[PDB]
Amino acid sequence: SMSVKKPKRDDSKDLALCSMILTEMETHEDAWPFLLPVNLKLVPGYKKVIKKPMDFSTIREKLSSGQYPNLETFALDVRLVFDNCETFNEDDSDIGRAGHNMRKYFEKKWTDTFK
Repeated sequence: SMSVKKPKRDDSKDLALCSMILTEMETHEDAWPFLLPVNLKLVPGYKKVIKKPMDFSTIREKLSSGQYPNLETFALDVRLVFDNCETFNEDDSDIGRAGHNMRKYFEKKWTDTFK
């Protein structure tokens, strides 16, 4: 509360560390469905169904330009990519499997880097 603060957790390396995680996600072999924004002209249903599209290139640009206020907003956008994928794709599809694999990969790197 006012004039009562928990001890200051060191967040000065968070930007660098989120960038490293994001590089690892970008270079994973199963990243290909997620590298670029879904083409809303070419994919029927996407625009109406997926209210907040998100992709790794968009996260990279937001990261690079100070548009994440803290590491939790960064994780929310990463998780959005996989939540969108599960909304639109069957589990038993190449893309659906890719999304599960990537979410797992991310969540481990997240735990190991920060928790």
